[PDB]
Amino acid sequence: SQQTRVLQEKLRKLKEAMLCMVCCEEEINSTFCPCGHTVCCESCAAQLQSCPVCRSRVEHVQHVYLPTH
Amino acid sequence: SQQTRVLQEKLRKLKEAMLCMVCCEEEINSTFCPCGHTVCCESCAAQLQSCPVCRSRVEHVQHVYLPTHTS
Ligand SMILES: CNC[C@@H]1COc2ccccc2O1
Ligand SMILES: [Zn+2]
Ligand SMILES: [Zn+2]
Ligand SMILES: [Zn+2]
Ligand SMILES: [Zn+2]
Repeated sequence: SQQTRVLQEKLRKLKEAMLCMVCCEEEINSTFCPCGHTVCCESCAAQLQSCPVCRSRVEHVQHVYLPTH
Repeated sequence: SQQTRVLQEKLRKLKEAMLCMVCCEEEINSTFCPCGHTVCCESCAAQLQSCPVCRSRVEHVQHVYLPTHTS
């Protein structure tokens, strides 16, 4: 039904929100510290000097284990 | 249809996976450091001296800003 289509769209958007903002291919699993933006996969986060969201200096990257992984 | 019920269940399970494992009421937004388990809201994470997943000591809690975060 049309309701089935609406739910498919919501599921797709939620799943897309869990993907890396740089490569759009791998799941987010890394946090820029200390700002806390958690928007990249490990490969993309490794090479950034500043947060791509707020421009804060990245002191280090913390790996995150999320239940959604 | 039956597929509407199947999709409702998938959406419910994905949303439940983003809720705190202790209170079951608030969204996850905190990481236990250094183990990295990210399974609690800020209120439950503040009260735990050991990670509830792996029992490693919590040195500190890092707040996480996730694109999935909602109000
Ligand atoms: C994921 N938890 C965020 C919110 C923020 O404001 C809060 C205020 C009072 C109780 C809980 C609260 O939790
Ligand atoms: Zn990436
Ligand atoms: Zn940032
Ligand atoms: Zn909680
Ligand atoms: Zn842990």
